[PDB]
Amino acid sequence: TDRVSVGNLRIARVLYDFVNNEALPGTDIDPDSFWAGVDKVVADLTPQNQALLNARDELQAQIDKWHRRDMDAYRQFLTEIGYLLPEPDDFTITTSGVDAEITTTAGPQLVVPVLNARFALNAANARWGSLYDALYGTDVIPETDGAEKGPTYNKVRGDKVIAYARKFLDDSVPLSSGSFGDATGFTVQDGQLVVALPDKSTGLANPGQFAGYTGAAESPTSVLLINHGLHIEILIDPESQVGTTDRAGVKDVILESAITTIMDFEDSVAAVDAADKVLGYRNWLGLNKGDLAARVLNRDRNYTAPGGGQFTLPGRSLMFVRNVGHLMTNDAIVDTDGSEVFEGIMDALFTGLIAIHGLKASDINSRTGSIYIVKPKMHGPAEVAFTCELFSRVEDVLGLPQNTMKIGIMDEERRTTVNLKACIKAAADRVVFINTGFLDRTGDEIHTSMEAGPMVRKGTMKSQPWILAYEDHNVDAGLAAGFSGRAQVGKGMWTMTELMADMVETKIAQPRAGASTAWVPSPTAATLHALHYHQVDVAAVQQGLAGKRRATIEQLLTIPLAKELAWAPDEIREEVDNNCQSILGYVVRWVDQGVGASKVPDIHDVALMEDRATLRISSQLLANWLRHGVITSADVRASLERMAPLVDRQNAYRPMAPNFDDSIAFLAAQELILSGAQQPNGYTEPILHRRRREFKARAAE
Ligand SMILES: O=C(O)c1ccc2[nH]ccc2c1
Ligand SMILES: [Mg+2]
Repeated sequence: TDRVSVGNLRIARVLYDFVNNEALPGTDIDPDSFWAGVDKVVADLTPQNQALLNARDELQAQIDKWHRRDMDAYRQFLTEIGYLLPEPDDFTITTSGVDAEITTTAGPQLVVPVLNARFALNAANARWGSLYDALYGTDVIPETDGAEKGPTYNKVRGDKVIAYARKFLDDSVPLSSGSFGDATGFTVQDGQLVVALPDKSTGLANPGQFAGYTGAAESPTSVLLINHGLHIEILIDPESQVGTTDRAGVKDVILESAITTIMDFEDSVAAVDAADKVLGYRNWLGLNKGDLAARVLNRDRNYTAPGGGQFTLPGRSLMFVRNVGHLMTNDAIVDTDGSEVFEGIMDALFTGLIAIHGLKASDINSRTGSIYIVKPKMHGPAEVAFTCELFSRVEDVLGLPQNTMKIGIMDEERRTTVNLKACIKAAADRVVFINTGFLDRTGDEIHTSMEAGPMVRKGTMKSQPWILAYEDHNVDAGLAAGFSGRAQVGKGMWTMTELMADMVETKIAQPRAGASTAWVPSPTAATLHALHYHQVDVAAVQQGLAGKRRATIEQLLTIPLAKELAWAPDEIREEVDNNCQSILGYVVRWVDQGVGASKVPDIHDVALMEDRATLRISSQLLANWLRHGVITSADVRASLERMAPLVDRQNAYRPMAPNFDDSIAFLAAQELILSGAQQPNGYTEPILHRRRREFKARAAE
């Protein structure tokens, strides 16, 4: 083959070479030791990896049987089989060497496919983002009559943007008197910010919010403010398009936006072989070496402190990498038997290895010496413990100090949810966040209780008692584990990329709920979501939540079973079409173009940023409805066939219709549903991976 033999492993040459030529140089890690380490770690941890996965299946089968055959009983049952484990005594996480962006700063956290270097670079650079751009460019400023986005600058719209931002300034960094809306100028005197108004001048109600400035104190080019640990920069440039129209010559308001970014190897990317992984790893590498270029990485920002000294602010989002979970294998490395190696294990090794570059001078990431790995899709504390051991073992291979590799725990599986405290405990010295991956979580919810009855509709799930309890329980567990000031308590993604007005109105709920972070899909969204952290004092919210237990185990365990006869035929139809459309729209680009996250229009034409989890939900929901006779297989087929041409229309593209059964992507979509009930925990990867690989193969001959 085109493989490299290393002990029991046969490493894809492309990966082998990548690692030797790109990833290893500069790390002082002995290549042979590295590779011997790979082999050893893989041999050592693979069996437990498999055991854990088997354990998921065993638990699921027992739960399946339980339904096929009442809270106290169900709970008692979950406890007997070891699904529901004892909650450990209170503890405080001890995680150290974590950067301020994670321990302290509350703000947006951007998640981006690492395979898309353009996007990844944009994300890394999204630490700072133009508020005017975010406002003008999205519907946060309604495109009502006269204020629409035109081919060119609409002054009326620009004025609304300006006014929006002035109000934001007033609300975030209040003047002692008057409104920023009436500022005619900014100056710095005696290290104090002085805002010129028509009738007089004023300072900030809290001078401490004056963070700095650029240019001459007496006609600064910008003024830097801080509020809730987040920076705001008023750019002053009368001789600019927008500045010329502005009463104080203000060109823009720049917000510190994506404080952190998750470079995603998991649900937002399609990587099914060594070539894919290598592309991912190489972007991750370029990000860490600071030399990724599509466009380049921002340098730090220079400011003059209020007193006149000089200082610097991070110009880049602090990067996490999201590794894949324990489930999938990838033929990037196979053993002598030809068995694919566990991809999670590999990610730990390679992203960890690669991350070392981000810990050192770039011809840079964590100044405190941590590598931040988000671990998705874990089920329960043993799986968390396993990830920690994996990290521990990788750290050894990489010659890294123990606990350098921090873990961002996704709480997005039910068995993690109801054992969240134990999971956090398992990673007490590595955990830098917990996050409610509510989409996967819903997928898991459905699969876990697949046999219980028909589930409520997809759109209903977001408001179901289990998920609201899950959201609160997550925050409670983090806060009780001392996350406040130590680790992020994070919440899920806003997926409606075009519904920014909506995001600004509603996503504020997450910091209000004590989330020191939440996920946005884009730099723009990060900037807008930043607004929320100016309005909400997350530190205070968290302090106020301390000691609260706002969710009971019973609530967490409240299966979202649909009430008897819940839906009219048209509602069932729409739900089926809804799900088939999103499955097809997502899958076709996954399978055909190896794109793992896309703005897929939905049934109502709303642009959703679909990642794999949305696929997990839809396919599981459909599988669940099919399982319980809500819909028939013909209903599914009809909807797939009906929705397919639309998806074909909504799209370098291979149409699915009319010859559906020649379309691997169409077959994938179908398979995802018809086999949904049999996918472990409803995971879509096995099928997506197979189908994408199949497609790649046909794309060859
Ligand atoms: O992992 C997720 O929760 C998720 C969902 C949608 C997305 N769009 C871009 C990244 C991403 C991640
Ligand atoms: Mg997820």
